[PDB]
Formats: sequence, structure tokens, C-alpha cells
Amino acid sequence: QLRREQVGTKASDFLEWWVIELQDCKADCNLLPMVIFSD
Amino acid sequence: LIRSVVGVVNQPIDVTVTLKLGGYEPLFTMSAQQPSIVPFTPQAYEELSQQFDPYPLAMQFISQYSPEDIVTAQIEGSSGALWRISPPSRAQMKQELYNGTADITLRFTWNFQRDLAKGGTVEYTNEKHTLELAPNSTARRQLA
Amino acid sequence: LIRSVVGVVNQPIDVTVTLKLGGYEPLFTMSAQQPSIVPFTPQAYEELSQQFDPYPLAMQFISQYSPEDIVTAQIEGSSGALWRISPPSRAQMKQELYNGTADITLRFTWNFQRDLAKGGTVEYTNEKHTLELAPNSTARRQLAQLLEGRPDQSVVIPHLFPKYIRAPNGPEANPVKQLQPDEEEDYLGVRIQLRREQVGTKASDFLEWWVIELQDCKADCNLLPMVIFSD
Repeated sequence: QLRREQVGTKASDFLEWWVIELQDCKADCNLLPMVIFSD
Repeated sequence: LIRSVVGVVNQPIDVTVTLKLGGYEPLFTMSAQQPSIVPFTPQAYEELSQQFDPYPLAMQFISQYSPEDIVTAQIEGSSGALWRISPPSRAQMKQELYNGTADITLRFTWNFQRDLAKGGTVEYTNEKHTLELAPNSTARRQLA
Repeated sequence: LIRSVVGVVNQPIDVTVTLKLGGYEPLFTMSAQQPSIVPFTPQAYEELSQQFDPYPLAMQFISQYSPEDIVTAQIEGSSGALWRISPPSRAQMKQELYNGTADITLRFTWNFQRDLAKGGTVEYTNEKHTLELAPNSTARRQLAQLLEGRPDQSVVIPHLFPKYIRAPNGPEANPVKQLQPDEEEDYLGVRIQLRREQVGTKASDFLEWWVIELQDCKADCNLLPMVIFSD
């Protein structure tokens, strides 16, 4: 997700960030998993 | 008996991961700590034994480690910040993605940092991963 | 005579400290350098010998080191930045603090980095410190009055901040149990400012940061002190 938010001049009045997710998010558009293997 | 003693586990307390599209700014970034790290329960160790049955390399991979040698990082889907960036630089990356007739890279960079009192004489283990997008490609058009 | 030679002091050039309330964003952060570090004068070494007289562990702690093995970090009370944060994430932490019926942690994380040409085979010495707040507690209610978007309030801090930190010859910094013998209550008190500034949509038109201070600031709402003990 691009996320602009109205508060480029107009594109600065919009304020944006990025949201990551899965191809089909269930709740991982909030919290994606990944598993790692320490040593 | 000096090469035998081993088993002090190094559960990494630190995960930092950023998606950096272009050299202008890392677009997505986040880090997380042990609230967003799951130490495995041995039930979930048996689960990770289960779901990947007929693959032998995966079988020895699961049976290699201890139960508590593997952890599960969670990463926040939303940003922990803004895309704090100069709008001239957004304009230049925008106009390159319009008509800059060359390639563009994406670095997905996972990154980890362990603890230090556990031992380990190197701390910041990671690697990048590169995806390459053509001048005016399909995913480039989605970004457009 | 190979285990005898010692005395090359490692005065740490780097202090980085952040207050991270919640997993959403570290609210307060700062670092400082040698303008905001005070190398002791031996007059102040005798002073630190003086003010903590009848405590024997503190007495051996002061008499252990050299005069120039201890330094005093200053930390800016105001922010060095903004609370740069997504207003959805501010809304989710706000609504958790409203009605998310679980606990919430605060990490005060002091952190240090020494120099490298002085020696020392480990560099980033630190430790966190956790304060736990209940679902809808009293300090949580002070934060609830903070997060409403109103330009008046303040906070009460149940003693997170230590003042004297042993900077070891190892990987993990730890406070002094000798000059401060009480391990949760000897550690001093903080107070905070939310600072919004008109330029949530209106809450984005207001622009906010955090300002740290003492329970009763005299000038340390600009510059709080803390004293650390290199090795």
C-alpha cells in the first residue's frame, strides 16, 4: 500500500507511507511472519 | 574435551528489515524485538516437523537443531514511520520511472543482530536480495 | 609482566539513548558527543568522593577507578527530531491505550559506544530497562490525557531513569548498585512533554514531539545529567 493522507505541493499536503502485506492477507497485513534458524 | 562443549544457544534478539526501492530512499523499514519474536514451543517444533513431510533435506534441517534454536520473527505490515523524502527526489525517481530508459533495482534487506553475552564474535548477520525491473515494465507500470 | 600492563583508559565518545514506549515507534530519542560529555576534573572527582559518604560500597566504587575513568553524559531534554509516525499507528496505539485490555511496556534504553583505537574488542555496551503499565492504569491515564491532542498536560514517572552507570570492559552496560543501592527506586524520576504545533487530520496539522525532564527541572529540562563509569 501507498498511503497518502491530506493534511508536489498538494502531494506534500498529502502525507504518505508504505504498508507491506501478503498476496492474500488474512491478518498479516498487520503482522507478516517469517521463521529464522539460529546457531 | 575442549572441542566438545557446545550448546549455549544464541537466540537473536534483533531483527531489522527494510525494503529499499531505488537509491533515493528506503521506502519501507521496520525493526522488531522479542514481543514480535516468537520463541518456539516444542509443540510448534513438532508442527514444523509435520507440515513438510516428504522433503528429505527439510527433514534433516528440522531434525538438525534443538527445538529452541529456531525463532519466528513477526514484522509489522504498516510503516513505523513516514516516507520522509524530498519531493524533488520523488519527482526525479517518478520521472525516471516514467522515461529514464534504464533498469531499477529493489533491495529487500533482512538483517539480524544477536546478543553479545551469549558469545559469538560477529554480530550483524544479513544479506540483501535484488529484484530488477526493466525500463517501463509491468510491475514498473503498477508503481507508475 | 604481560598481565601487568594496564591503564590505557577508554573514555566512551558515544552515548545514544532512546525512550521507546510501545512497539509502534521510539517516542524519544537522542544521541550526544563530547561537547555533551564532561570529562571530570579531579575537583569533581573529590566532589563525587564527598557527597556519598557513609555508604561503603559507594566508597570503594569511587576509590576503585582513576579520576579520569568516569565521565558525565548530558542529554538534551528536548527532542532532536519529531515524533515521525503514521497517524493510523498513532490511532491504534491510542485505541489500545483506550481499550486494549492488556499490558504495555516501556523500554528506556541507554546505549554507549566507545572508541576503537583505544582498544576493546566489543563496542556497543548497553542494557534496556522495562516498565510495565496495566490496561487502563494511572500513568496510562496520564498518557491518555496526553494523547487526546491537548496542549497542557504532563506525566508522572515511576522511576525508570538511573543516573550512575558502570560502563564495563564487556558487552553490556549496567548501573551502579553502590552509589545507588536500591535497584529500582534509587533510579531517579522523569517528566515529559508532548508538544503539538499547528501548521488525525487536524492532529497531523498539529506537529508533535517529546521533551524529557526531571520531576522538578531547574535547567535540566534542557539538559539532564547522568554519570557513567568507564573501564
